[PDB]
Amino acid sequence: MDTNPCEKHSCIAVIDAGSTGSRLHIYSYDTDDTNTPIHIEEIWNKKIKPGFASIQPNSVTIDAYLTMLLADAPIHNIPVYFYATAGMRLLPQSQQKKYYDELDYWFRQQSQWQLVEAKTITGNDEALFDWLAVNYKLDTLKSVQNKSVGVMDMGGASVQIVFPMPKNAEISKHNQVELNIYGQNINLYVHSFLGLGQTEMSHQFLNSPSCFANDYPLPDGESGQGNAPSCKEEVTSLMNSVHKVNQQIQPLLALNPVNEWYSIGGISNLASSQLFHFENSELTNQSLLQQGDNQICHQQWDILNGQYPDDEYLYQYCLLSSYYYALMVDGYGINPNQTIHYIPPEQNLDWTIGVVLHR
Amino acid sequence: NPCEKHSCIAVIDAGSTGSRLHIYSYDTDDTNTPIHIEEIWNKKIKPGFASIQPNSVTIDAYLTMLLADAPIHNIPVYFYATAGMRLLPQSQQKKYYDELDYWFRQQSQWQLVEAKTITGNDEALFDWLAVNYKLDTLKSVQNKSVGVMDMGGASVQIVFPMPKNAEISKHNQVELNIYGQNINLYVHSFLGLGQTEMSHQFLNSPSCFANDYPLPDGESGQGNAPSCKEEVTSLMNSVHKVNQQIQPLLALNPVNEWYSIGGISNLASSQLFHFENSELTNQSLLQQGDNQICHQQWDILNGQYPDDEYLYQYCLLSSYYYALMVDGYGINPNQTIHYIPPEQNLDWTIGVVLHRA
Ligand SMILES: O=c1ccn([C@@H]2O[C@H](COP(=O)(O)OP(=O)(O)NP(=O)(O)O)[C@@H](O)[C@H]2O)c(=O)[nH]1
Ligand SMILES: O=c1ccn([C@@H]2O[C@H](COP(=O)(O)OP(=O)(O)NP(=O)(O)O)[C@@H](O)[C@H]2O)c(=O)[nH]1
Ligand SMILES: [Cl-]
Ligand SMILES: [Cl-]
Ligand SMILES: [Mg+2]
Ligand SMILES: [Mg+2]
Repeated sequence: MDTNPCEKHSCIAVIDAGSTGSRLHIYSYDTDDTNTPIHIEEIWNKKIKPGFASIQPNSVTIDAYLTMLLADAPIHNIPVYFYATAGMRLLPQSQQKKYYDELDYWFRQQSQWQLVEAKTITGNDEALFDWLAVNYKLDTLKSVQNKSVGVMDMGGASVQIVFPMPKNAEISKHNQVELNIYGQNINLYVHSFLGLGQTEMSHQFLNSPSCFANDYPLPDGESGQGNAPSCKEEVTSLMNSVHKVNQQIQPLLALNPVNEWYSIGGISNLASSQLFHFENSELTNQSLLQQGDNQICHQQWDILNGQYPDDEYLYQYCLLSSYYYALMVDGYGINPNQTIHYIPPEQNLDWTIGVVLHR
Repeated sequence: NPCEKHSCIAVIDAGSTGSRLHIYSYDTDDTNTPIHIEEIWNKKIKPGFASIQPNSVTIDAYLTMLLADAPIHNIPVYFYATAGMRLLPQSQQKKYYDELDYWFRQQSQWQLVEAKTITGNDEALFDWLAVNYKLDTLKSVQNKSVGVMDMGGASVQIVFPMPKNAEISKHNQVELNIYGQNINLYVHSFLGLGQTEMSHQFLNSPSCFANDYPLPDGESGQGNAPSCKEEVTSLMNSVHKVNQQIQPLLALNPVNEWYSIGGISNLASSQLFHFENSELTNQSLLQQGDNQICHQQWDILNGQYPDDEYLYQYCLLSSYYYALMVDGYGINPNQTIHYIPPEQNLDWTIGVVLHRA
């Protein structure tokens, strides 16, 4: 990297306005013979909490939020894409509109940032960007591939799944995307499940004693009595009896097998805790469930809490181990012993590189 | 100045969608039990306390807006939060109460007695006491069973008379003595089954929205209240097992009269629905949601009724109340459910006046 890379390269800002927080990335890039970006490098990032959708939208709060996100960036005179995800999708269009009317007006009132788009993207667009971002990092877009790469984004309010699949005229057009990038034609299945993100999902199980460490104080006054297999079956009832995840995904995956699975999102936070024993930044669902069951569900809450003072979301780790297995194995039909790669969390990798490539 | 001649306290319902301050004046009978409760002031503010960022500046702005313009002060305050705070871990709730405690210590107008998150079962007891105080049924021994439901944003409560039972958790039973009668109640709260929390599992269900309503995933609504109700029932019973927990108990301890408070009173009194005498049946609620919202064209309907911010959810909400009351609790679809007119702003706060534990 150069000092002041944006005097030497094209630059763009992309903001992931996620359910739990917003992340500003600034990317420098060059472009190949077709004006497609290459050599993408992240030259700045800043993450703030809470989520954009969680603020009261008037001109004071919106100014304070965008100031906190944007003011100390090292360059401002570049195009901005502000793309919100599932936290904004939980709100009706009439309510979302107040947010964007205020945001638009704030960008019109300054003379540096060049707002190109500010809008809520569908879960299907979010899954397209998930797949592009990951495969860009793996260097698999340049040439046609011997192996199928699938991507899962395990977020706070929705989850996405995306994998190669030839065009199928019996599947909704909303769940399929064709793109041509770097001279290759790629066809993907995309799907997002609103409400199955970890924050939303957890609000249906807070009083389940099987989903918390022993003696954890549940909100209703009862005590935790953890057991990950029991917790996992309760979550599977939300996955399949309510959302029909298995009926939608499994017939497609069985016919379009994925050779390598990569996950991003808040799963990498869990998988990186020292309560767990994983090598090579990968896990399997069977090991996750077994280790969550032994190291968390069946331990005494007070002991655990004193022992891991740096795990802020520690109290949910029995529930999350259970949920990820319910989602991936009972929902998507992934084999419990199949390797799932996770990107280390210090990398802060989200779907934003996909916007650089796709616009 | 009523607080010079009567006992006054302030009770704050810190609900998931907002906070309500009530100031009650009362006298006491010869057991020191309150009588002649009168509400002398209320103020409702939004959003919910649990939705704000807990720091000193934001907490001061919020408590100032709730309390400052009250016509009477120098009285005891009970601040009790409900399901919005229960959705957060203790570790995170503690930040709110540390800041709130500091705010009250840094002023002189209000005497803070308690500020805490109450369980859903405490909230269900208060629900029952408030409604029965209003109906005047607490004074003497009733020959009728009165059941109360509070249909909130993040949780829902159900509570009805039930003799003390060694097989049911002690957390789900309450015994109290009031006005020299002994009363035993079953109480249950379902966290996550409030209207806001439940709705986040169904926003991409076409059956739950008017025709052509733009679902967040890009598909179109295609409303059908019976199909929506069936989807909501899988959350009620396959996930939460509401039917398994409640129906055997109501079968053995039938309720003669049902009252409902909470957000359902807003839906029943809206311009889209037609009910007389402040009561409804589940059969009529589902049918009106189906015909007046579900089976309508969204653009047309939305343009007809611009003043109802909640209109778009009415197909889902009518279907959900049916799924919860009929398929969950086992209530007959033709059974009358009384609701309190929403302009009365009745919540469970009168319960705290009557019962401080
Ligand atoms: O690799 C990562 C992924 C997530 N995180 C952090 O974990 C938290 C959860 O992010 P997330 O992927 O779990 O949820 P999200 O907010 O993007 N929610 P959604 O995608 O809108 O549903 C955030 O604080 C995020 O910055 C990392 O630190 N590193
Ligand atoms: O009778 C009523 C009941 C509720 N409301 C209002 O509807 C909104 C929803 O209140 P609610 O009872 O549905 O939910 P709540 O915020 O108490 N949520 P919870 O009880 O914490 O789960 C609030 O603005 C409330 O003041 C009335 O105006 N009148
Ligand atoms: Cl509770
Ligand atoms: Cl979506
Ligand atoms: Mg995300
Ligand atoms: Mg309430």
